[PDB]
Amino acid sequence: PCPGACVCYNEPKVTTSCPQQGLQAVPTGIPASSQRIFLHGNRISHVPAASFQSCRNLTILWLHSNALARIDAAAFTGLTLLEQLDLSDNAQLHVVDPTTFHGLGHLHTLHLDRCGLRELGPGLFRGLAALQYLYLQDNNLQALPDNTFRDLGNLTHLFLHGNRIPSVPEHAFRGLHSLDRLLLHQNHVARVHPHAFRDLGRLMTLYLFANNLSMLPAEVLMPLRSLQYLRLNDNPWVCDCRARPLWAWLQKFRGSSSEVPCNLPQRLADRDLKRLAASDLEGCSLPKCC
Amino acid sequence: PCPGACVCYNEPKVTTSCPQQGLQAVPTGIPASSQRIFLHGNRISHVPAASFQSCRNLTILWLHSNALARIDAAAFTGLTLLEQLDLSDNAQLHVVDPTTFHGLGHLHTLHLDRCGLRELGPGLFRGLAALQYLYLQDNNLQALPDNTFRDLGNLTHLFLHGNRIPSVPEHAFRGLHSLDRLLLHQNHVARVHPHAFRDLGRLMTLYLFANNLSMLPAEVLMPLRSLQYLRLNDNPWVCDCRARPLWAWLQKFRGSSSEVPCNLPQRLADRDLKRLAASDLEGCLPKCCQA
Ligand SMILES: *[C@@H]1O[C@H](CO)[C@@H](O)[C@H](O)[C@H]1NC(C)=O
Ligand SMILES: *[C@@H]1O[C@H](CO)[C@@H](O)[C@H](O)[C@H]1NC(C)=O
Ligand SMILES: *[C@@H]1O[C@H](CO)[C@@H](O)[C@H](O)[C@H]1NC(C)=O
Ligand SMILES: *[C@@H]1O[C@H](CO)[C@@H](O)[C@H](O)[C@H]1NC(C)=O
Ligand SMILES: *[C@@H]1O[C@H](CO)[C@@H](O)[C@H](O)[C@H]1NC(C)=O
Ligand SMILES: *[C@@H]1O[C@H](CO)[C@@H](O)[C@H](O)[C@H]1NC(C)=O
Ligand SMILES: [Cl-]
Ligand SMILES: [Cl-]
Ligand SMILES: [Cl-]
Repeated sequence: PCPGACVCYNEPKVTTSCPQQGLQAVPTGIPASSQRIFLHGNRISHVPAASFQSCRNLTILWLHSNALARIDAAAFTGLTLLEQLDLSDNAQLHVVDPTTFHGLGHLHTLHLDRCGLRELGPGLFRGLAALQYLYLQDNNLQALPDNTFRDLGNLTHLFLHGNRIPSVPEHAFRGLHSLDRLLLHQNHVARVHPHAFRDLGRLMTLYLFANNLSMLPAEVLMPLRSLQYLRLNDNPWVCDCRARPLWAWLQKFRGSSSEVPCNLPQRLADRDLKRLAASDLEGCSLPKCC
Repeated sequence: PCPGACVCYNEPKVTTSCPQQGLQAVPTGIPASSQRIFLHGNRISHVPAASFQSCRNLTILWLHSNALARIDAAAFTGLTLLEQLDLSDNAQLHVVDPTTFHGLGHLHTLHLDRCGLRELGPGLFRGLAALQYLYLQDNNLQALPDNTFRDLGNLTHLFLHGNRIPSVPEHAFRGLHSLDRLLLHQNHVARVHPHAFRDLGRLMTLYLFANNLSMLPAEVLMPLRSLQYLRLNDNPWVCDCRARPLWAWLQKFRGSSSEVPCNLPQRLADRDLKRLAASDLEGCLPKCCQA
């Protein structure tokens, strides 16, 4: 029995589709044989505990563009075969309990973008060993703690752009051995730890533009063996003696890199660091070469 | 009498080499029998017209990494057997007279990268039908005029990355029948004419990443029958109905391509267009948006 005004059909998968119905809550009586559930475009404000626990064969769950303000920690109990979870475009969600995604060992894609998330609680992504795509962009994250993605050994795409991340700690990207694309642009990153990119040996794309980086440590880009593309524009780069290690790296980098506009001193304003000669990077708590 | 700043010999070819000498100008008294001249790594600012005109057997001329601000239109007058000319790493050059490379029917490689070239004069690459490599990357090219490489029938490599080229006209690449690699990445390319790749049948590599391409007609990739490597990433792709032709092309293309990440709409942001479904490419000036 199909609930409400939803559409229930069997091919290509058993699907319960209830998009854009003004639903205030998850409808009861969803067929337990459902493999895909589409609840996007509604006004659902909360997801109570075990809202879909009868749908053991559920692989796809869409809840984006709702009015989510609270997701119960046990909301996804019994969904061991879930592969896709779309919770995006829920600007009033703000916080997800760190135990919410536990047990989702088959989860391959997780959409948490534009949800107003303020923090990433410890253990939020624990045990998601099959995760490949993590969308965290356009939130309100003001920190990127260590070991946040420790168990995500299969993650290939991580999107953190459009947040308020102030810095990149040493073990923020630990365990991300399969990461291919890391987009951190449009944040507030004022500093990166010297060994923060240790496990990113397979990273091909790294976006760091539109941040607040004045300098980059020495050999911080050394582990990036597979790096093909690098974006460092729109940053207050200080082009004095401290910029010599980055300048020498950009001359040897056989991949593609963007412009590195200098912000200080006044005479070198809007000058690409890659074009400059080594003689221009002379002079100056302060860096060691000062 | 070899110049004191230079080292002259003739074991492979007659060579007059004076690199990294701080020379203010071209040294006088260069042996006329020279087949290779290396003036790279100095502070030469001007290349007069009477220079090198005696070296009728000159094949290699190294002038990269200098302070070149002006090169006379007849600087390479009697250099008919000149095969390689390296003028790169001269940011203060800016302009090159369109008659500079006339008569160099034996020139195989031409380095003009990192010269601050703001434009490409008409007939600049005229007659250079022996040219195979053309280095124009990392300059300030604000346009790509029609028939710019019309006579470059033997050109295999064309490097045009790091400029500010806003678009690709219909006949910007006419005559490049032998073109093998075409690097147009890191520019301001916003639109490509539907027949811009007409004569690029033997093209294998095409880089268009880091540009301003919101859409790209699938008809422009039809002539590229030899295409093996395509990079379209880092573009403001709009993945709606207008991207359906480009999408169907990526499904049939069995060569290695980069990701085509969607910039708009927001729900498809950072999603690879190749991995999307045709149902995702619906809705919305493009002709499919209005109906
Ligand atoms: C789920 O799939 C299994 C195997 O196909 C089937 O036996 C079961 O009835 C389905 N529905 C459930 C567990 O609700
Ligand atoms: C991670 O990817 C590898 C490579 O395909 C695969 O063998 C493995 O099963 C994946 N891990 C999980 C938990 O799915
Ligand atoms: C970061 O840089 C932006 C410009 O890209 C600037 O508006 C902003 O004030 C900077 N913030 C800090 C903390 O430096
Ligand atoms: C160039 O070479 C030819 C034959 O090797 C020789 O006859 C001629 O004099 C040379 N040109 C000079 C030395 O200017
Ligand atoms: C173009 O190259 C071919 C061989 O690659 C050669 O036979 C031909 O003479 C060249 N054309 C010119 C004008 O030098
Ligand atoms: C990029 O291309 C768009 C056209 O879609 C244009 O509006 C914009 O000004 C361009 N920006 C730059 C920096 O060239
Ligand atoms: Cl708020
Ligand atoms: Cl560049
Ligand atoms: Cl470059």
